[PDB]
Amino acid sequence: LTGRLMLAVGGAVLGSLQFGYNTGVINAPQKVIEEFYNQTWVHRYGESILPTTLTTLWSLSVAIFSVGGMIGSFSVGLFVNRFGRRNSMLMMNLLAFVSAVLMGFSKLGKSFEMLILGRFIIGVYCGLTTGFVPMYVGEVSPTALRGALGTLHQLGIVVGILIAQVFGLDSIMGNKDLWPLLLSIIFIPALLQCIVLPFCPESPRFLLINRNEENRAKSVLKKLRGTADVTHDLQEMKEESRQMMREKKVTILELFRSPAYRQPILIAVVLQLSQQLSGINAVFYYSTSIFEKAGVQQPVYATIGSGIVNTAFTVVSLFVVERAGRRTLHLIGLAGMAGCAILMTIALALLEQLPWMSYLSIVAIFGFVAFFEVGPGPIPWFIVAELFSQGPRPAAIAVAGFSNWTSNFIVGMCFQYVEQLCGPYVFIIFTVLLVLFFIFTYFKVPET
Ligand SMILES: CCCCCCCCCO[C@@H]1O[C@H](CO)[C@@H](O)[C@H](O)[C@H]1O
Ligand SMILES: CCCCCCCCCO[C@@H]1O[C@H](CO)[C@@H](O)[C@H](O)[C@H]1O
Ligand SMILES: [Cl-]
Repeated sequence: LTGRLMLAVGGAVLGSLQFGYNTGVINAPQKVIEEFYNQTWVHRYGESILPTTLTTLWSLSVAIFSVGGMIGSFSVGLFVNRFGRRNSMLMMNLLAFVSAVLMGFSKLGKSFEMLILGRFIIGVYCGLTTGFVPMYVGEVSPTALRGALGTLHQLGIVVGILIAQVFGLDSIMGNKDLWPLLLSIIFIPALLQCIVLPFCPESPRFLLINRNEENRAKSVLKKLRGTADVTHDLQEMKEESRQMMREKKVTILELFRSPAYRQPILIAVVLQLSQQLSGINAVFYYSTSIFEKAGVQQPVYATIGSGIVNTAFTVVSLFVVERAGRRTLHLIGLAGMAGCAILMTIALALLEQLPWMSYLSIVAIFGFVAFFEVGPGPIPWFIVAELFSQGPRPAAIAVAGFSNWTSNFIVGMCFQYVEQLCGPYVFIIFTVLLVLFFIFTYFKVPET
């Protein structure tokens, strides 16, 4: 709208791009980084790395990111209310630069420890970012536009996944020599945000409420909203303030202890479990590895195809979530992912008998990814926001986010263990989970 509003949102969702890039960058170059792990292991000890050790060490490098994300999401409120939304985003680029350097120089340092540490730290940054950007974009934008502009967060997530995937081709940075730059290149969005943010406005909601500077809030609203009559924005921020002061902010402990909040927080947690325990990130962490075992032509291209499908259905989901009930779209998603995970299993199990089953795995994953963005992707966050009023809602989101990261960790840390143990029957484990989550949602989850 305004122009200065574009700059503020644009500089904010760079971190959304960061969130997606760091999510799906470790997929395509698994084999070349695993080779480095082995090359390091023989350099230190003289023997080749054990295959199960390489599985654990590489799983940890993928998963330690989620351990960091749980901590950062948990620390969002600490930073956002003390330093502001804009200054916290600026400040936290320190985390991105520290992580780019640890991962960028891990090969020079011959240290998978550095890489794992960098993965942990860039995790903390992303858990903080996925709290910062929605708040800032939501508080900086007009009321009529704050809904549409909010979608740029998840748009930047999926676009950044796609960029990391494309950058993972052997033809560019996804190879033996340039994979440290592939992990390290996040400093370019980071440096770019450090330059833009000092020119972005602080949140008017933050200046008016958290710091009690009405006149500075008014001045920022004047720049964000070109017209001089910003009293409607001021009154709404005051009207939202009075409504937010009507309820006492429930703590996490109170949420679990109160029989009035024990059931709604159950629906919210299980719905976050249903998003990650669907195995969505088996795809975005390991699709290149699983496509290779599926005999796919060129796995990295099939991976990129999933990220293209992921972006297309994220864009498609934005126009469908407000045209159907949360309950229906979540079950449709869980059901589609269940069938695609079945097709994935029959293709994996009939590959030795039929070579063209490699193409069926590409179709299974494309639809597995497609059904996710329409249901299990966004909907767990819709119900939790509509299950709770302003009083308990912050604590409920914090608990939801901790359930998300925790089950993300489980998949990314354990998928390869149950892969070398179940073979072509790994995705039935996801079908069994999806089906349980399906009957749970059919019985326990109300429609909002
Ligand atoms: C480079 C590391 C990250 C730096 C982030 C902290 C910036 C500290 C200064 O903040 C600014 O102080 C002014 C004077 O009090 C306020 O007018 C303004 O609202 C506030 O934004
Ligand atoms: C302020 C926005 C609130 C609604 C957000 C809706 C979009 C949620 C998308 O889910 C994300 O999908 C990625 C793959 O696409 C996964 O890798 C990631 O683990 C998962 O969390
Ligand atoms: Cl701010």
